[PDB]
Amino acid sequence: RPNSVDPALRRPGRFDQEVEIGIPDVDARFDILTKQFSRMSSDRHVLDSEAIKYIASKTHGYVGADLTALCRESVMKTIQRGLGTDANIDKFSLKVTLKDVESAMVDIRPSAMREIFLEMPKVYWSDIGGQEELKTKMKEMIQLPLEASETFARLGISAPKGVLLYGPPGCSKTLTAKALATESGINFLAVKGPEIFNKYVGESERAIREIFRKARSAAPSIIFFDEIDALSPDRDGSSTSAANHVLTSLLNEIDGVEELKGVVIVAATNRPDEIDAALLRPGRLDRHIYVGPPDVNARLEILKKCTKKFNTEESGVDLHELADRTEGYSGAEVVLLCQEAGLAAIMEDLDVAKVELRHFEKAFKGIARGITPEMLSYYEEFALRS
Amino acid sequence: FKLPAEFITRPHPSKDHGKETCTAYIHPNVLSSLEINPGSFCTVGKIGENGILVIARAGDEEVHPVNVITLSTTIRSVGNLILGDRLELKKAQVQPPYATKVTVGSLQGYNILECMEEKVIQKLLDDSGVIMPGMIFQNLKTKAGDESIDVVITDASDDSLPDVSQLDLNMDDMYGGLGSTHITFSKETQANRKYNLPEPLSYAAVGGLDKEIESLKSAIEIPLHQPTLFSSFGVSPPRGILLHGPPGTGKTMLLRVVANTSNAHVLTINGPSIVSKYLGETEAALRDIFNEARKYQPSIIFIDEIDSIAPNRANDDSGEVESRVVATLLTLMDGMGAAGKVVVIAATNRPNSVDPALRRPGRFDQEVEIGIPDVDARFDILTKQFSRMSSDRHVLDSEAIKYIASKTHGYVGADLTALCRESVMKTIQRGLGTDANIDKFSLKVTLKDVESAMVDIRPSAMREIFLEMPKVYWSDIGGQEELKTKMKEMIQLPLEASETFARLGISAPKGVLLYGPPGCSKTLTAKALATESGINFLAVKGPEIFNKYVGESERAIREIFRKARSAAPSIIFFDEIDALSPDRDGSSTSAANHVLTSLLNEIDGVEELKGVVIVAATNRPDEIDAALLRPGRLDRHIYVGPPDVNARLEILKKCTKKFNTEESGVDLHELADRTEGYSGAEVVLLCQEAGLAAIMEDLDVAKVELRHFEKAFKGIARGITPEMLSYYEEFALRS
Ligand SMILES: Nc1ncnc2c1ncn2[C@@H]1O[C@H](COP(=O)(O)OP(=O)(O)OP(=O)(O)O)[C@@H](O)[C@H]1O
Ligand SMILES: Nc1ncnc2c1ncn2[C@@H]1O[C@H](COP(=O)(O)OP(=O)(O)O)[C@@H](O)[C@H]1O
Repeated sequence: RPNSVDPALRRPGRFDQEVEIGIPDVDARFDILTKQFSRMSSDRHVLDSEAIKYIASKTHGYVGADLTALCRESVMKTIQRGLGTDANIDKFSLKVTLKDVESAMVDIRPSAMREIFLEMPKVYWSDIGGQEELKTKMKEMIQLPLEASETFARLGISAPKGVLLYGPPGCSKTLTAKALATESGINFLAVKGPEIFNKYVGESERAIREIFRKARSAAPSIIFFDEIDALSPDRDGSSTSAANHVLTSLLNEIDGVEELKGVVIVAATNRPDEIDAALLRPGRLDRHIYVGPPDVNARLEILKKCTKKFNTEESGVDLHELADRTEGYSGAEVVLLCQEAGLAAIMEDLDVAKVELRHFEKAFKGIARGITPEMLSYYEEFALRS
Repeated sequence: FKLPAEFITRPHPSKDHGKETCTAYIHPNVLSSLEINPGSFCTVGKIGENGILVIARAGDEEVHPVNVITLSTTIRSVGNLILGDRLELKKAQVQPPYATKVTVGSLQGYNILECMEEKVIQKLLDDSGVIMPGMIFQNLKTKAGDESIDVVITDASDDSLPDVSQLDLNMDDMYGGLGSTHITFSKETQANRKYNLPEPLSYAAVGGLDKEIESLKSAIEIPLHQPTLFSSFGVSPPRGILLHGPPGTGKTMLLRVVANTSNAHVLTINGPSIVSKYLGETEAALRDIFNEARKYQPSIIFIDEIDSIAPNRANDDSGEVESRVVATLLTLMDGMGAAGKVVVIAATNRPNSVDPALRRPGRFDQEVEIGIPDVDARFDILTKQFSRMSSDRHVLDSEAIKYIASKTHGYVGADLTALCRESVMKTIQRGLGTDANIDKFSLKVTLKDVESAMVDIRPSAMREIFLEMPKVYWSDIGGQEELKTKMKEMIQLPLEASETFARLGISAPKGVLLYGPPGCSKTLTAKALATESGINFLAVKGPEIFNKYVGESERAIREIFRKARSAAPSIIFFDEIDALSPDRDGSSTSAANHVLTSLLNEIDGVEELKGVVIVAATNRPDEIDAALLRPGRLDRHIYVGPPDVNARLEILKKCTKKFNTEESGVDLHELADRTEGYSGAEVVLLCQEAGLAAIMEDLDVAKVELRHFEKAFKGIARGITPEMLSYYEEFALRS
């Protein structure tokens, strides 16, 4: 670390030349992997160019030492699998394949020790149900920065890089971020809010600084937060100085004498009035999305998707009357209702190819929406006030 | 002027016959320095155990270095001389008079050999030396029938004037070609307990950890015994294996066993003894040790208590011996050998306190975790321990061993060995006190002394993350059949219909909530479910995880969740959830909020735990945080209210089993009808009070009568109120 170096050495009269070797990118990692494979030659392995490219793309934050460790652990896993299964077969017969490498990179844990910006899984569009306005704003806020940099430079619009996601819990608040991680293809990173708190004091600040530096050096990406409602409230409720330090560090990173045009920061919150006034200021987190409960069409799509495994035609349900009746619920509520209906169907005679209407009615009667109109009124008041 | 201070042991090369007992390849300048005739005996100080093994000395071919010497694998096995022990050179003692008996043992065999004996005596004492209490040699080749048979000479009865002589060598004078007194072959005796020579403990003694035994076995003969197989790939093998776990699990006995079972050279370090004021002395010593290890291809490095040697960066910058040693060790073990055959064994207590730089896949990609033994492992350990003393020294049925293993829930292998030690202590002291010095062999081991041993041991592992609770069957169940069927279906879903869930996409809610009276029907039901389902059970209490320190509860919860996930699909149950869920109402500290958020985002957040099942039982559900009571997780709700008539009848019959129902005159129905709704705990208390009243009259009683029941019913109140039942019903209907 150059910071720990004595500034007397760090002088233009002494050390005017500085050589910095940053973290390898996708191209450098691919080159290193190709060189390593050429080093051990094609006798001991069979790897294609697309396989190496896929491995390099998957290892977004790994380093050359990490790549060598991955290759070594894949070698041990292949050797032990061959010994266990093939009963001491020829070494060159099994050589190196891709499944052992995938298992090794899954089990090795990513390069960032105790990282908080995790790589959450992806899911395709037809598995996503929600309103079209949120999807339109989604396409808005992804299409503007990627292919409007020149327009912003010529027009002075720049990038606000601030979007606030407030809405009822459990209804597609993080679904938009998940679909964005799937569709965009850019390296996505997500933080669980309460995970930032640890027993040690000061570790959170340095972890945030190092992960922000990694995001800056890892090409323009998108940054998303799961539940900022655990760190934002410091004046409404009692909190330690660590939370205030985290809040002011985040404020300085977002708009404190620094600008991050490449990356876009989006924050998702459950309670709308627990965000601190300093954090909720013009210039940051400007965009606000209602992202309320799913409409009739989204609920119908979710019901059809859940009933897709079952036989909808001979079950007698039109997939629309049930959705109309189940109007006060949400996506998660509909999902759990379908799960309970399936459980009631399977508890009768084990495997079933359908779900009965009486079982669905019983499940609906048993379960409750769990959502109160006063919270919706509070959300509306917050929307009008902001 | 050579001044040899320490010596190193090394196997005799080329095998064959040669000397094979009196090789003694010591360089001639060392022979002249000690001023002792080469054609005489010699001793290898081996840092202690004075007397050693007086063995005739010889000379080398001037190629053997001074540091290493040859004492023959026979003497290595006899004295348990592990390759790597520090040695010293001392002059020979007085010659012994003669031999008296000498008798073979014929280890690991059924004896009665005759056919393949073929006059062993000629080959038995054709070699020089041949100490009569100890010898081990290869089977060689006797007639047909190949196979492997070893001969041991355990028992000894010769008399030596100096008691310093540990193994009392004797002269050899046999008659043969190509007899002592009264032959030599007699019986298949084990190692004699009169002298009690050290034994080469193997994997047979270690039990209950076989699953990791195979893992360590693979870790030890992938790089070492098969170097060409790994070198065929050319990616270099890891040079370090990390062993960690709670103290007392037996890492050192295990590393000792794996060192003894391997004939290759090993390196051991005292640890803090190396630490010294001089900055470069430690570096030079470690570099010399590493160079010596590299010079001979078969070498294994053992580094015990490495945590103190390698402290964490942020924990403390103490000074003196510090990160410079860590850096030089990294640069060394990552710098010399490309393929080689070298492994470093690191033993530590707390992996977190160890340097994270060491805990990297680049050098320490192999991690070994040795958890505390479970019921099966403890039972195996006890069975091995009693098999060590065999049936001659004690008699105990396997049922008693299983009962003791079930009773011992938090004990470790060291704890069990101790427990046996004070069991023997209690037996000895009781025999001395009562029998007045009779032959105590007949008394042997019983159950009363062992029970007193569990009573008086008071193990220090009471505060542990793994807990076990006594098991009950369906007979002890008092409840309604509706909830029984519900929980049976719930437990049968993930274990049986996993493929149905996968194909239909229904999956499992993995959340069960049990709200009921604080009396009973939760803990006992959980006990019986654990007993019958056969799935691993973890008992976690509410106030137990709460302590003065802030953040320790979160770390403990994360650790227990991780090891439960990695310890096969198991059910997780919390005894008290109301002690942590209310945070806004009770103005709880940040630790409780962090714990609640962590459990919320781990039960059904970012990751799905399909294998494990989460079940919760608590009281007063309305006081908990609304975040936990959210749709999608813990959706299942069971009334689990007061027991019905059948449940109370069964409980009363079970409590009255020790009594005579027909003699007491009670019909087992009117009492339950009267006390139909209070609780089950008060029923148990009433039964205990009635029994106390019955035994108050004339000590032991063969019956309980009805007056005692009436007095117990009148004296003991209910303590239950309709308003809590109304509140529970209101909560049930609102959900
Ligand atoms: N699985 C086991 N098999 C046999 N003996 C065992 C086993 N586990 C523990 N022991 C006994 O434990 C005793 C001491 O073990 P040892 O001192 O090596 O523990 P350790 O786990 O390395 O120590 P610590 O964890 O406290 O640092 C030995 O006498 C040994 O017989
Ligand atoms: N089509 C679907 N089928 C099944 N599960 C889904 C589907 N869409 C979203 N989910 C689940 O719903 C969750 C949505 O999270 P969300 O409720 O937005 O977070 P929050 O609780 O912070 O509002 C995701 O974790 C995802 O696993």
